[PDB]
Amino acid sequence: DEDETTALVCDNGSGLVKAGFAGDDAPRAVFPSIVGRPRHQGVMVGMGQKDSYVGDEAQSKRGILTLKYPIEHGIITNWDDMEKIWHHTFYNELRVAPEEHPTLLTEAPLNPKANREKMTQIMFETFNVPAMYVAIQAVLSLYASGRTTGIVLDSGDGVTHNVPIYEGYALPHAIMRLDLAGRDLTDYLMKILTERGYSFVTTAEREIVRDIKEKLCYVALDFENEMATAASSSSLEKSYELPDGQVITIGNERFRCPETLFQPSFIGMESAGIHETTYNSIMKCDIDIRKDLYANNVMSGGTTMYPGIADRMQKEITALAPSTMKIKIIAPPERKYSVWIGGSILASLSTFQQMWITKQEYDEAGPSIVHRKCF
Amino acid sequence: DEDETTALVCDNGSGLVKAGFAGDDAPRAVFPSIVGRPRHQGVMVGMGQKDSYVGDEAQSKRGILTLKYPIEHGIITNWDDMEKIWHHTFYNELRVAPEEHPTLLTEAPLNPKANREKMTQIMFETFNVPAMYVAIQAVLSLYASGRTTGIVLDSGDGVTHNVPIYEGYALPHAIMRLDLAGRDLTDYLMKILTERGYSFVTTAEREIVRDIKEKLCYVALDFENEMATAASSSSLEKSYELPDGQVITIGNERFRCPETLFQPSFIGMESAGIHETTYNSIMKCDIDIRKDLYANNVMSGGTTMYPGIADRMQKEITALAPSTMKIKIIAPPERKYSVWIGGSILASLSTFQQMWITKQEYDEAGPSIVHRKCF
Amino acid sequence: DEDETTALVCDNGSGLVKAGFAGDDAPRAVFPSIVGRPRHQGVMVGMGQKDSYVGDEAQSKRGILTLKYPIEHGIITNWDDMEKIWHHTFYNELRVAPEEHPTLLTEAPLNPKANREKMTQIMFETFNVPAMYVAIQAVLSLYASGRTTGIVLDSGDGVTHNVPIYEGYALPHAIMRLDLAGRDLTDYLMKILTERGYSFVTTAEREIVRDIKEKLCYVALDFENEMATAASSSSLEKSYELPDGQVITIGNERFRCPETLFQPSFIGMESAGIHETTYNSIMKCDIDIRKDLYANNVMSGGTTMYPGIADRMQKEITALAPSTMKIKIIAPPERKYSVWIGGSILASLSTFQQMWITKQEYDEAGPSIVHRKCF
Ligand SMILES: Nc1ncnc2c1ncn2[C@@H]1O[C@H](COP(=O)(O)OP(=O)(O)O)[C@@H](O)[C@H]1O
Ligand SMILES: Nc1ncnc2c1ncn2[C@@H]1O[C@H](COP(=O)(O)OP(=O)(O)O)[C@@H](O)[C@H]1O
Ligand SMILES: Nc1ncnc2c1ncn2[C@@H]1O[C@H](COP(=O)(O)OP(=O)(O)O)[C@@H](O)[C@H]1O
Repeated sequence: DEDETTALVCDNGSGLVKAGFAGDDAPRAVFPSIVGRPRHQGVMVGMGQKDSYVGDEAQSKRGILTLKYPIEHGIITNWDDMEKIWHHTFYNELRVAPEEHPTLLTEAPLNPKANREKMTQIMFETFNVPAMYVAIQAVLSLYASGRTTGIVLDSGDGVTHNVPIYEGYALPHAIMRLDLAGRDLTDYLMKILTERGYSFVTTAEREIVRDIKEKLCYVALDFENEMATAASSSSLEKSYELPDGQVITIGNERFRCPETLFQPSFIGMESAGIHETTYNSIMKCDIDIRKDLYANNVMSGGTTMYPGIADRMQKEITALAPSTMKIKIIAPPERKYSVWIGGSILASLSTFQQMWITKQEYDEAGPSIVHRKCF
Repeated sequence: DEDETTALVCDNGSGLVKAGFAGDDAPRAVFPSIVGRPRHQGVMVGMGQKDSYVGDEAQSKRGILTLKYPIEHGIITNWDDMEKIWHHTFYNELRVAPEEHPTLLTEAPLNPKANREKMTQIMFETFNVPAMYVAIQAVLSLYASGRTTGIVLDSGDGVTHNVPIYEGYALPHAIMRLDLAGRDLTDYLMKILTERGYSFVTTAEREIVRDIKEKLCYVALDFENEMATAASSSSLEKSYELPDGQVITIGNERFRCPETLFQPSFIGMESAGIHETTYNSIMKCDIDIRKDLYANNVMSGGTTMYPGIADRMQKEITALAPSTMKIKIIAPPERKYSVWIGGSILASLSTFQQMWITKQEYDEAGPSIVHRKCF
Repeated sequence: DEDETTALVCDNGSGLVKAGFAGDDAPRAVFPSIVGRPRHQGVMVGMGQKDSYVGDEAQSKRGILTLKYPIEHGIITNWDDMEKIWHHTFYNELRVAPEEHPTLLTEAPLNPKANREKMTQIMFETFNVPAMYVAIQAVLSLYASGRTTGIVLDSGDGVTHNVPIYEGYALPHAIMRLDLAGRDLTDYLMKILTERGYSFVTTAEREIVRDIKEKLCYVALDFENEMATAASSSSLEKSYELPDGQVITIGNERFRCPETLFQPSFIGMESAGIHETTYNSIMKCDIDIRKDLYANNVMSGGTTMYPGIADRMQKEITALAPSTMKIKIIAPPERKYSVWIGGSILASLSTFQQMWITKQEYDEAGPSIVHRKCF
């Protein structure tokens, strides 16, 4: 609180907002992106509740609330709800006066121009920021990495991409999309557990299943052989206590759930699994740069956090590639916050501080400015 | 009683067993699935009563008895009780020697493998059937229909499903579940009648309320406008004589009870009403097959028997679908026995007689056989 | 069905088989070249479906099926699938007995010798044709035209060529290749529509986009000025109803998609646009024959069907050529079937009937015969 200034790095996630100050090593505020007020709301004797805050309160308030994601699939679809999320971010989580900070916002891949313009309009008109930037989330991640060359497999919450990069450039024609990512894997685990006679269907039960997924699932060494071991499997049958206190047993569901990344037909997806899309992406590049891609396969995103994933990807890529090809899979430790960190590096870039968009630019060429000939 | 043979078609319902001979047009035996013996049992001077027969005796014996459904929510949960129901089916209702007849059994959606194996074990070991098949009840219904394409709304006793079908295949990812169906509507009518100062709480009173529901409830043309007419409603106020002989008056409860299918929040269900689930199911299918689904919405199940339901579904679907979409609701007349009829067609399928499971198959690969690579 | 005979003219296209009788004015059978069976195949209650017929059934059966082209990029790559396509052609579409008809087959430019030999082996051994010929598809088209001199721009489905011709001879060193053609333009329209927030990614969605391309795209008068008019463009914003019934709006995508033929960098292609390749081809010819080429630029192929293409080519060629050069663009009306018609003329050539290849020639010098010293 003086001269200088930082850069409000707000990564608008499909399920979680990550926000903080440029220059910090990780976001200081992480809260669910949802909207929820009592679904039954039966009055009582007073009030003192906040209608649709969701954020952190919701979670801990599981069972009372309803949820909505105004950013459900990564694109913002409800501007009144999004204004509530940004107000919460600035005033309740970070506890800042937004008019004192240049703010860098992230946007999903393929975000419409008109959507970026509405984001810009809200920042300047509603929150009175002195400036702002919009950054592409994949791009920020790439930034955080620091690798000019290599092929990234980025699997997050709602989408997975394979992005080959040569000298810093995402050759746009190589990238392929997959709908599936963590949101789909949590829904599939709810369904397969419901196969055993359990019942996980409510909003609260979804949260419970997301926790089982993140704590007990793993990727097999070989799907077929893991299924065969399931028979005499005395390991798989882990126990998990529900908040009600009942204890369920989870066995082959531990590896059947994430097997979907390699076999999208488990959820009905025709798409090619992540090892096939990696190969298909490398084959859309020049033959010449393929050796550099094969030796620099970088994993990113929350859904690449499973133990065993790098070894499995090494095995599968080795099976598809030429016999003399050197293959290397890199996974950065704390991948998931790779998107926020790239934003932090960019926003905290004094040297490129002219890329921030300003109140004068917005007034001159409206918000589009932050879209036409920059970010 | 000679060569050839029929197929024992036993549809194990949550509230009613439907059983008969393959090839008959409808089941010859329909009896409540319950277990009940005197709750007070005060001896007397002799016996000559059957402990927990339930079946038909129970009903007519209302007030003395207790009830249990070993198939309460569609999945068999008590094998000693289920053995009693099957013994009653074979020896008391159909009056057959089960060792002379291949028998097709039905099972609920999501029935565990181990449950199908126990059903199979009992048929072969306890009843000595020469063969048997297990069939999926929804599937049998689909079979009875005869429509390859279209979206079915099947509302029965304990569950309602929306199932889109293209060339005979239930695209498994499109189907959505609802807990609510007729069991819930009877419980809700007991509760709302208890609001007027009446008291319907016992087992006998539940049966009385199920009769009021089936004889006097109806679905409104528009819920809001029907409530508004309730004021000057001189029609609604129908009379119903209780077995005690008192006469109650039923008015807006006639349409408030089934309104729950369209507004599950009436019983506290967050779920989306049946018109919303229909739309949500069609939107999980390819855009291309949607025109075929919209023109082939087939209603099935006992809870789709209300007069007015097809016209209301036509109105609601028209309001959600594109303006140029051709919408058609089909309701087969005697829907409820749609499940038994599909079983009868399948079981009575000489041409597919190799799908029946045999005593040799059970002995070789145990009962699982009737589960792994068939039904 | 008597003496004489016709010539089975089968044009094996990358996406469509065109087949018929020599002497007919157009092919009587046109069906997609694909292979597809249920991707989900969920059994049901019977069969009566044909595993991977594709042909016409597929299309109308959009959403159920998968596709494969055994001729994906013009060269046949799977002989078991190709045998199915030829069986369908003869027995289901044309309804002929192939052993009664000399059959002329077409092959892509640069088809390997061994591939032509395998085509020949199948015709004689599998279908028992009395004779057969293999013809080069470009060549057949040239044949259909009837112009000895001039430079043809032939843009079809998977490839575009510029072919200068002087007295009937394709000076082989002048011809240049382009990967891009209609297959690429359909993929690019799917991608650019997905930019607006729509989602066209499935096999069924590809077919939908191919229809939007063929019905609503057009080539601009000037790309830069058309983009500038897009702003106040109230024309562009045509509506298109999807099979689901939703209605999308298409605007600048109408001309951005085919702009790729003139600017291959839109899809990442370094190649020179079709006006530059025309000029580059004319400059590889003698200076002396250039006046004849400039006055005889003939358009051929499905991708030259856009309204406005001849006028745009006249404008662009005029801008590159010497000021006193007479420039004329010819487009034959029903260009696309230009390949089949050339085959029909050739095959129906009684006078050159000795060029057909016979069962004795195949037996003597194997199939190669139809390759070494003829077609
Ligand atoms: N340790 C972990 N193991 C597996 N999945 C994880 C782990 N940590 C986070 N995830 C999942 O990663 C997803 C979030 O990843 P993220 O990269 O932030 O996604 P997005 O950027 O698409 O919002 C969620 O589905 C979450 O459950
Ligand atoms: N005419 C009717 N009107 C309304 N509900 C009916 C009618 N006939 C039967 N039902 C109800 O339908 C339900 C039984 O339907 P059914 O399809 O057999 O269910 P399930 O297969 O789930 O056992 C019961 O709740 C019953 O009261
Ligand atoms: N009227 C049209 N306008 C634009 N493209 C068209 C038209 N008719 C056909 N096409 C396209 O032309 C291509 C087929 O042309 P064709 O000459 O048969 O190709 P090929 O011989 O390479 O198989 C397809 O991409 C198709 O969509």
